[PDB]
Amino acid sequence: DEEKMELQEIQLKEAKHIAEEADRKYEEVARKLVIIEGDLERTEERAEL
Amino acid sequence: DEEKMEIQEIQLKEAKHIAEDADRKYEEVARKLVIIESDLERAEERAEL
Repeated sequence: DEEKMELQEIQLKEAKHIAEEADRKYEEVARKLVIIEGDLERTEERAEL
Repeated sequence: DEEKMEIQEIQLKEAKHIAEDADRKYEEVARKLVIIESDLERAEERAEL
């Protein structure tokens, strides 16, 4: 049981490591998307004017 | 030790599931951004005309 517990803890640490990049990429994509949306809004308003 | 086994097992499985859900939420926004960018380019051309 002790050896199985150690290896399971190592696997859990690896999965917890992977989830961080998996989230922070989505963070960056949202940060890009909001700027793109703002640019679209102001361009449309300029054309209407 | 067996109690610690089942605790860490359910912890690891929940972490894997939430990572998969984060990956799907990543997957949608790419094509969302692509179509928004295409609309931005079209609006810019209209403004230039």
